[PDB]
Amino acid sequence: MISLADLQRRIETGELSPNAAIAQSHAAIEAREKEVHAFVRHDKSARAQASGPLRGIAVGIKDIIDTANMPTEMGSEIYRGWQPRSDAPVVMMLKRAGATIIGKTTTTAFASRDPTATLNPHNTGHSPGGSSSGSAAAVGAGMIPLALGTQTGGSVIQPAAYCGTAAIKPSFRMLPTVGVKCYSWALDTVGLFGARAEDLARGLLAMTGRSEFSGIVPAKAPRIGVVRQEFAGAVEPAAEQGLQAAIKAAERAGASVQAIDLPEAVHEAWRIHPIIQDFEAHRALAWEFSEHHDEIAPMLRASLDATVGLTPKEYDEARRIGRRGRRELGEVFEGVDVLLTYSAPGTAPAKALASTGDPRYNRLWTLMGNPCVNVPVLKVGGLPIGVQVIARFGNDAHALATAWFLEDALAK
Amino acid sequence: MISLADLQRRIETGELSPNAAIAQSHAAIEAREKEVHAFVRHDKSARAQASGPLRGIAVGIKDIIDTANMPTEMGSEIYRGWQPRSDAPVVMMLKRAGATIIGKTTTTAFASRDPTATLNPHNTGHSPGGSSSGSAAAVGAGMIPLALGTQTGGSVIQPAAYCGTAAIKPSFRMLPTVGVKCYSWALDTVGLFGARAEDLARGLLAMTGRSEFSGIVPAKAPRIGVVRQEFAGAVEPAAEQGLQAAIKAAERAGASVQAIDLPEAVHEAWRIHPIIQDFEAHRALAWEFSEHHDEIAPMLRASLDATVGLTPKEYDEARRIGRRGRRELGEVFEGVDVLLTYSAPGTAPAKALASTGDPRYNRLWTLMGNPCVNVPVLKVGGLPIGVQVIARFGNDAHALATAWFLEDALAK
Repeated sequence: MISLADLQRRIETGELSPNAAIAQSHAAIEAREKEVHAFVRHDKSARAQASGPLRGIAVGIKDIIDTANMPTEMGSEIYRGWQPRSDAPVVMMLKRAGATIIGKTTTTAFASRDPTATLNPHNTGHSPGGSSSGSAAAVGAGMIPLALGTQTGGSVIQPAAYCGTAAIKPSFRMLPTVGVKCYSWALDTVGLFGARAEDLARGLLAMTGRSEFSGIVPAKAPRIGVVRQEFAGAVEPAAEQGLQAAIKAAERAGASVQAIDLPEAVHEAWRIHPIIQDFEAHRALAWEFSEHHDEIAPMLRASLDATVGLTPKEYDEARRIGRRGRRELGEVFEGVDVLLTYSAPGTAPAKALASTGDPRYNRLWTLMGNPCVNVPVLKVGGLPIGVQVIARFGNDAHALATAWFLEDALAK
Repeated sequence: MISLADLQRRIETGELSPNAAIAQSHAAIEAREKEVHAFVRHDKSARAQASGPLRGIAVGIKDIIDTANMPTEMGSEIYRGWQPRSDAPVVMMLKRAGATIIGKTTTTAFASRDPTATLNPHNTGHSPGGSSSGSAAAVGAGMIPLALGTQTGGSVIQPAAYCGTAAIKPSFRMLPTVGVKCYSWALDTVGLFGARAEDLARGLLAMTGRSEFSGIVPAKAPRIGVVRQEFAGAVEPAAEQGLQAAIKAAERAGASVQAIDLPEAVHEAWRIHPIIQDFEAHRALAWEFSEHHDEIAPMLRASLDATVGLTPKEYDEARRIGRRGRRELGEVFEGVDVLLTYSAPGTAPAKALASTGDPRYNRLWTLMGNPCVNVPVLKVGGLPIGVQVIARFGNDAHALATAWFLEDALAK
């Protein structure tokens, strides 16, 4: 994996040139695309920019995010050849900082469950996760130092964990979803994939200019609360293997680790996430569902079909529960600086299973809105396993800091 | 003006066929458009649907709202001939209910301050307000029974008042902003224009299927609190004349009216609205500002150029201020059912002034999120004057009921 912060430093000290950095990404892509299929399209003519903290940094954009110079096909035949007139605001944040939009990474149809052709970098016979399949896979394959994706269920954290890359889903609404194909406006949150927490941090700084992302250093003696999300069901062994490895490494590094059960109000929040997501999806994809029903990928078509009956009333009730959830979640953070849990059910599923993987350990947080970061921990049978670091809402900075700490802790 | 609730009833009993209803609108549009200039595009082939609560109901759509069968030019040369791929979700809500999208109404450039060529229905020498110029002018001229617009500052209520039509800016985020050109994602709220409060209710019921909009009837002896928003300065004579006429009609109708002072936190929220709005404006229009700066309409270009320096810091500070204002604003609604204030600074400005009007008496409420309803009161020199009925967040039904009440009261 290529490190964004690394490139920045080397480029900044004239040790490395922006054109060399971009040339390298093009090289890496060509080196593995016929193997990973992480790009819907690759702009080979992309060149480094002359100025900005991200000059010489190649970035892949999930194909549900608008680009003015490249098609944005939403991973659906319905939008084959579709060309947005403008770049999405998040894309402009990158371009303005000097970044190079090297290509559009694969996305499942409308960011749902229908698998793409992308394969896991660590094992061509396994899925790279979803829906940000291409972004995670591309970063995990060492093709690019940065990639943008989105999360509604767990499409940022989960795929990153499956591909063994660092990733973050900032606090809800921090990054605008303007020009980002909507699934659920109550949940949709843009995310970033990188090699390490530090890369994520620098990436966010360049995009937002928010001082909180400036000069972030590994956290010291973090106060951690471990939650195994019992309400989410039975976790796979490999996943628990990573969480224990992470807890152990953090304890050696000075972290205080105490297990804690999440309030009932939160369990309920996790339960009603589907209701909120699916009710809004029918509104958000009304044009597609009504005019191009049969053209909607199988899995997505099936879940929408199964939920055409959700009512505004039970939807309103779900949102009430959701709010109860946030209110009582904040209290849990009075005694701990962050929470540590699974980033996925286990190792990435074989491709033959025809599944991107169950986001049950990710969805609650997307609804609560807190910033989440995936920290690669270990590998089982060659497939990566990570843990998810979660901080108080609006505290992305500290989430990246502790994630960093965890990375260093794991490195012994 | 054309009443949606009336057509709906006559079509229901069979007295009027959907086809004849749409023929009515085409004719009404045909008879006044050449002088009002309210439509960017009039689809003369638009026909009625055979079913749905809105069958035979023609609706005008502000041109920053995506439509699949008609261009969406954002009131800007930059988007000349721009054709969205899909109908925006709010449009689909109308279509699915049986309504007919008869055309795209004029919108100022990217819904900002640069005037459109539309003229006030009551006096062609005056502005119809903005930025939803076309929707207001069209309904006010009796061309169509319903129209959609948007409000970031006061773009729904103010132009509604200027053109003497009923209108409602629903609770923030009730109606999705997907497919709606964004200005400020923390403010943008879709709104409706109609003959009376009741026509708004029927439209919302049909669009959302929410029970709170079903069976709405005029409120009885409503508890009203009058707020003159002193923080925004004194209003023009005509505006105060209408408010005084509304209070008297209300009292004489059985309502308890009391002058209320707004919590200081609220005054502050009004003060920082421009910071949240203008800061996000820069992220939401980044592509336009960077790639087509000179093509941006004069006024918008100047306001953008003047706010380039706004920082994430003062931005977050403004957001916090807005949240505290919302809290205390809710407190106010513990003794009163609705607030009664001004809809605009006075009568519509002369076109010669090249201004759509100052939204200072509207912006606060858009930031607070409360549902507001304009109620035409009287005219001065032939120019309409209205008042604004505001209920608590989530009490759209009550806002319409009280507005309906106030309408009867004014009709004595």
